[PDB]
Amino acid sequence: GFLPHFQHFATQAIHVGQDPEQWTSRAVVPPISLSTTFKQGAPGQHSGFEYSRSGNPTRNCLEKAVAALDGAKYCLAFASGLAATVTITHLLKAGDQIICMDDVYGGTNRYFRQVASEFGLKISFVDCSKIKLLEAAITPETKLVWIETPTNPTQKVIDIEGCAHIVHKHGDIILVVDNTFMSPYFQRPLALGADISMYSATKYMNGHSDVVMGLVSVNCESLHNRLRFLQNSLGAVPSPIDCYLCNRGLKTLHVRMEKHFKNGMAVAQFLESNPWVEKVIYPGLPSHPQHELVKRQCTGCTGMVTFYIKGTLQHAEIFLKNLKLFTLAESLGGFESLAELPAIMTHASVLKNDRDVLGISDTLIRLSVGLEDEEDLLEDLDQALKAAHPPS
Amino acid sequence: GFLPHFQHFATQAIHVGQDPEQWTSRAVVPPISLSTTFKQGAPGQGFEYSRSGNPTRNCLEKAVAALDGAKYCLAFASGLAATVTITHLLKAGDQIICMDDVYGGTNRYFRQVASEFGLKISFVDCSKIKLLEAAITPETKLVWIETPTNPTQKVIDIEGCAHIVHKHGDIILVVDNTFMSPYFQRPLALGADISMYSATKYMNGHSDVVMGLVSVNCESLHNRLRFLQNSLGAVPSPIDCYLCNRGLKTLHVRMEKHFKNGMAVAQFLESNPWVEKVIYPGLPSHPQHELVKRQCTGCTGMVTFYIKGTLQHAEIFLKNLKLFTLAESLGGFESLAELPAIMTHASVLKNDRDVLGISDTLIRLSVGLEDEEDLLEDLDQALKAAHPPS
Amino acid sequence: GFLPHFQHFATQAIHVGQDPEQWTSRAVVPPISLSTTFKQGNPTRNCLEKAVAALDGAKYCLAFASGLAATVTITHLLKAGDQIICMDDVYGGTNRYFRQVASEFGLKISFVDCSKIKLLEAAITPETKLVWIETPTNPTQKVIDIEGCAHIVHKHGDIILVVDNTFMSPYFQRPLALGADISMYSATKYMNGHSDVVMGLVSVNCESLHNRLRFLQNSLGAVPSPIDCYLCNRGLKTLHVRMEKHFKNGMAVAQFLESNPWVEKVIYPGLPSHPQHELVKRQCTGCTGMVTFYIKGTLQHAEIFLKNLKLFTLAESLGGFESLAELPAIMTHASVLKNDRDVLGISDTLIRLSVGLEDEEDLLEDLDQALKAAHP
Amino acid sequence: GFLPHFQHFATQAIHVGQDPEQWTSRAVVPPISLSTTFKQGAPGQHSGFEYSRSGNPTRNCLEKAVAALDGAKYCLAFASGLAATVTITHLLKAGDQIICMDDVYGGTNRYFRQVASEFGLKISFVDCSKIKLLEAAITPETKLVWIETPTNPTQKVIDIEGCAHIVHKHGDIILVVDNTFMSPYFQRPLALGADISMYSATKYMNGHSDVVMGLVSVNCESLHNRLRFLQNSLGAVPSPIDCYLCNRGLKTLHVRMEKHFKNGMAVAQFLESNPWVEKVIYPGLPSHPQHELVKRQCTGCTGMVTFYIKGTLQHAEIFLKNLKLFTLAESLGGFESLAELPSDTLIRLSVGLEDEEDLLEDLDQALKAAHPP
Ligand SMILES: *Cc1c(COP(=O)(O)O)cnc(C)c1O
Ligand SMILES: *Cc1c(COP(=O)(O)O)cnc(C)c1O
Ligand SMILES: *Cc1c(COP(=O)(O)O)cnc(C)c1O
Ligand SMILES: *C(=C)C[C@H](N)C(=O)O
Ligand SMILES: *C(=C)C[C@H](N)C(=O)O
Ligand SMILES: *C(=C)C[C@H](N)C(=O)O
Repeated sequence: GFLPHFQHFATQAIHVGQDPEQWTSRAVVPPISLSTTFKQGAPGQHSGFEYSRSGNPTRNCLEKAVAALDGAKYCLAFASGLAATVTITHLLKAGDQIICMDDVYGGTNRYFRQVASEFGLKISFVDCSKIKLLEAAITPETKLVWIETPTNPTQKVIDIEGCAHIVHKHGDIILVVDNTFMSPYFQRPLALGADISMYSATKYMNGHSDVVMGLVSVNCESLHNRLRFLQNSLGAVPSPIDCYLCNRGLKTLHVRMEKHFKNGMAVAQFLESNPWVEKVIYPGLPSHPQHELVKRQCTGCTGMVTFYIKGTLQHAEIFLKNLKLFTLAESLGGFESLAELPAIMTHASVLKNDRDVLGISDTLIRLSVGLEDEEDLLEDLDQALKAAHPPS
Repeated sequence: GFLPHFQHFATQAIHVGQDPEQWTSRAVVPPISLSTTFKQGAPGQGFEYSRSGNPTRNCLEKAVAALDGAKYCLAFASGLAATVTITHLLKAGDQIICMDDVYGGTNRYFRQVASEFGLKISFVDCSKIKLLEAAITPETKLVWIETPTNPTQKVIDIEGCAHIVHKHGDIILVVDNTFMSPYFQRPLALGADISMYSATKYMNGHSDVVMGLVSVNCESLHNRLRFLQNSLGAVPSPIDCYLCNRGLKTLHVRMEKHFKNGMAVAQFLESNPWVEKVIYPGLPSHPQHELVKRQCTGCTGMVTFYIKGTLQHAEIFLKNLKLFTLAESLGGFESLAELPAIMTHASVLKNDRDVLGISDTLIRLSVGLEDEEDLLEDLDQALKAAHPPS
Repeated sequence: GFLPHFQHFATQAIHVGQDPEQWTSRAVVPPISLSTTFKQGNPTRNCLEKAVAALDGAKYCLAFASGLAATVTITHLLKAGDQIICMDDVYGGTNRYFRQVASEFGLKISFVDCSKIKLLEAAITPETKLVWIETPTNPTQKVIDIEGCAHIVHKHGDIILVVDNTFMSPYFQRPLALGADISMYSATKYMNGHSDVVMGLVSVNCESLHNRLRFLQNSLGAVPSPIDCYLCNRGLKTLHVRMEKHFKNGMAVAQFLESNPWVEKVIYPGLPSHPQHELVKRQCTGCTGMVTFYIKGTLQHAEIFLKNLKLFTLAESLGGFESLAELPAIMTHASVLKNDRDVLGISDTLIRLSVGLEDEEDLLEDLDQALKAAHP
Repeated sequence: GFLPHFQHFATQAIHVGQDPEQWTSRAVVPPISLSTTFKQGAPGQHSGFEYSRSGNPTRNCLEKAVAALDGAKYCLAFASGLAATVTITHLLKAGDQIICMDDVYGGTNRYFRQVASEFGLKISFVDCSKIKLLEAAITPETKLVWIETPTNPTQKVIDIEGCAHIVHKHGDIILVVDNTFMSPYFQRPLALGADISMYSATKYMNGHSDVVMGLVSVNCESLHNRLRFLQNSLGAVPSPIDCYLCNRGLKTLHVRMEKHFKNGMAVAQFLESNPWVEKVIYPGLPSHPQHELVKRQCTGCTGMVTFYIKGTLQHAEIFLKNLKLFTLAESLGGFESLAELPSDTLIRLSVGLEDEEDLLEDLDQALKAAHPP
């Protein structure tokens, strides 16, 4: 009942940007070019690479590949997801307004609220999961709308096409979708009318818990030109070696994400039928309030499962303490299963009062279900919940 | 008669941040930790997320700080990213004074980008201390200088400039020390608040890492910078951190050889009849040569000159080089030549270039670590091929 | 109908040798330790060896600079005068090493078709100390009864049975579980699976055999880079999901080729047409991406077929994410003597495919149009 | 009065193998090519890379550079110095003899004695500091003579050309020189008549204590072809990443080695003036018994300094225990200063690139702890 899978995604993940004819060696895998600079035939040269920060072989290959995966004309790679966000925010100018989804990655909240806001930029956090609130929030000064769907960590789901229609109805406003949770395998914001599909590649895109990186895919020519200028001019660029590592991780994205889905659904179903679990938030469950919308705008679901443990903070901590396969740690989207308590870990950067309004309570637990054997994951959760045994 | 060499520099380059006691393995060289995340004993709890901090970067930062005589250092994805991050110390309404001759990208960022977010930018010849004094306003919060400047190699008295900037109030003085390295110049010892590097150049020195570095002593300033390193996320790969830290361990021996080769080149060019003017701080003809000896322990591989004739002669010279490579960047083991007006400084407005003296006959060399006579031979034959009007 | 999948494989691939407690940082991925000197082998290699050992069901594993270096090191377990029996169809480089190098150092090399157990039983001599098999064989994909061969080789004497498990991976076949003494890989293929690491791996249970190998790992110094160990160990964490996709795509490719009237014969362990198909299901949990076929016609048709592929790439090697095609007689097995090739069936029209992880429909389309170009 | 320094050595270190025209990108530094395989135009054609183990861009650039630094036609890179040695030994066949120097690297000794000897190869250890001993050990079965100079820890110096003439006069005999501890900046065995100049790159060649690698430089065409066949066939090959790192390390070999020499001489001289040092062995001191051979055979000396402390083993131990800058370890030839106690009073130093005065102070300080006033 989900959107059919995107045609040629695996083939393109494996081949786009990776053409052996690019290289004098005819290497089937692109070389890692670390060189900072490149020999020119003559000064002032509308041709070839000039300086690594501006462009380089290995990054350019990754970017072509990711663009294809997004269904985009262009992609730009960055030192981090947060650096991608900063770079996108520099598309604006003093006097402009930014609307940000109310529930986002704690670092996104922090950057807008505490940093961007000091540079002539007005920041409004709006629950864009209610389309009419986004509509009522847009002002003549609105230039950027920043959404996550599903949101990190409460996994509210936003109608991308509906928001796109609203945002584009009047004025000249950029709609960004931070697609970190879904990956382009399961969701294509550009197809749904977003102007930018952004990633923390640190999570699923790379998927190997060993690269910090951001990615920004785009179709519109002037917007690309503006972004490319800032990639070079702000210089928040990724190592070519990280570009290689990410591009390598991309070649298994399809097979990893299918297994994140299988395992994530299994975990989500298990927790929902568990008497020590108050509530489960998983887009793949009929219980999710936007489950049908998910099926309309996605081809599947990820390994991110949010739930509320019964009881108190104590029970949440005893549960986490008793995990023997899941690891207590920040981040998500890697091969290993992770568990965290956002209110005190990843979203400690979000003001407590906002946490409270958003439902990021002492008992909200976020899981990043990895690629381990399903039976081992379920047994780990089962024993850890029994160790906590909150009132049922 | 330069400043004596900084004590323990080589010892510290090799040892600071590299204690084997840090690792279960007792490795003499720090491992490259690529892990994005780290296990916690309880929620909130050591390392927690690579961007915020990680073993390999933290090791490099300690080493660089030692080399600057600094308490603290922060590493960034590029020299430009360092510059952007420092600029985020400010807020709408603040003014930035920038040295009039800087790396084209610095000019581009300030002029075209930072100016759009409520920051006022003034480009001022800070090599003339009275122009700076006149330029300071109550809104001035950042003074950004290079010395020597890229590419015309104007030299600024850092201590004099610091004294001026700090006389009235809360103004940050940055010295972009990319060209000299902390081996030859220590801006923090001379009263700068920040010593910044494009580590892409000499710090790494192996033409294979893009990175920036920022050293600081002030607690408050460090904390503000640290916040922005995490919050803006323009952070370097841990593997690039390892490569740069490895490059640092030959910085002393590379820099001495850059100085030797650079001086030989500068002297060759100045007595060559096809050369109009040479700009090298190590030569007595440099207008600030005496200042340079007072604030530096030596000179670098960067040599700027003006060829006689026109752009056509500059182009013939460049095209005839056989050892020197026509390329952007600087500070590596290999010798590079370029024409800033058309290449690295095409991002500087033409009227600004003309005002600064970045003409179509200005050539910049980055003299590398090849054999001196081979480098002088290459230049000699290329100038002969150009043979401009003498 | 296959052997049930090995329990905990995915969990072990991701976690064994990866305990964060090993590091002062509590890193969830092991650091790359390059240091050659230590204040008074290496962590990254040890983590990899532990993981691979677990995946094989083995007590130990030793990593090498390449599959050939693994093979050379194993051969140094012997001494002048010992005899090696080698499967008659093997990787060209294995053939070359035994026939051209090892033979020159007082070792006797006999090539025998161990797919016929009776022939192995007959070839054994009191001087036989090493039996070296591949299953399925590279490139003709003959299948050897590993347990049957083990019972035979271990009936008398002291003979090491090596299974080069490169083609299958331990996800699909565990030679140590079936009685082999050594499960060996060119990790360069499926184990790493990303076409960017050259490495050998040797999994072993027996204590004195391990000590003997460990000594040779040390003494001959054919050891892998710690960074390559990290890359391989990283590759390992998707082995389960890669191999399952290789199986689905490889089976679709095989079935497509066998139903194609321009194809003379398909050799794929997962097809019922394969002579050892039932044996494969008894000793394996599934099949890989390796598909061998004979094109109808001559060398010319094979060459036109290969020229016309637009997704499969013409190249040596196998086991990677990308689909590859080759003509073994001219490429990877040019190192096998012509006469040996002809006896083995490695003819002018034997094509070997390493089916990768691309979309199934894209791969079948490529094969279809290319066969059509050769046989209009 | 050493051999004059080799012309264009720094230029060649930086540029040979590193031509930007090799790459479509025109990168000034060679890319690290990890690809195991390469697209072919047609089966079995006579061009390009086909398989990484057989040859690859990054390794090939390294071999080019090292060959030039040795003054050699060819170079072959291996996974380790030991893998180089094993590969070299596979040039022979059952029945041949190897003559090896007595004071060889333990790894070399161990391989020949414990492994090679079991595969039909006769190994004979001989004192090659006495040229007539070497002479009289040669037999019709002799195919390889393996020397190393200076020796460690005692720094005996072997006359390379002397050995070469003796060996070559007797026929089809391969003379190998392990040049690990000199580098070709200071010693060119092929220029002095050796057939093979061989390295553990792990020490000075790379010099950054982060690469295990072997290198083998050769001029003779058939010898090369034989070695190349075995590089592919035995497969003890280096990672392309390690090749990159070694090639990067080599770009500073000249400036590193001059500093090792400078600190090394200073340390050697300090120890030689010190009344609590019984004896110093350093080829750069007039006191070295082969000091004149060294100046005829070499352009300079390294950071390797061996000395005997006055007293007993206890004094040596107190010395080692009190070092605060020198690090106690079992390795060598990197940028940091190391000390080892491998007689009872014999200490081996690998003097690194730290500040000379810090290094002298550390030694002085430690000697005073062993022999208080
Ligand atoms: C990880 C995270 C980010 C931040 O990206 P970094 O790579 O950590 O800078 C942004 N959005 C989401 C949804 C995230 O999970
Ligand atoms: C190179 C350069 C910069 C910019 O550094 P990047 O690493 O290229 O971003 C800044 N200042 C000077 C003097 C430079 O030469
Ligand atoms: C690739 C191959 C080898 C040789 O391995 P290398 O890593 O290339 O030295 C050995 N056995 C089989 C089955 C192979 O396919
Ligand atoms: C980001 C992934 C979480 C982290 N703790 C931060 O604050 O940046
Ligand atoms: C920086 C090294 C110069 C460059 N071409 C740029 O524009 O950033
Ligand atoms: C090995 C994968 C094939 C190669 N051509 C060789 O002969 O080693």
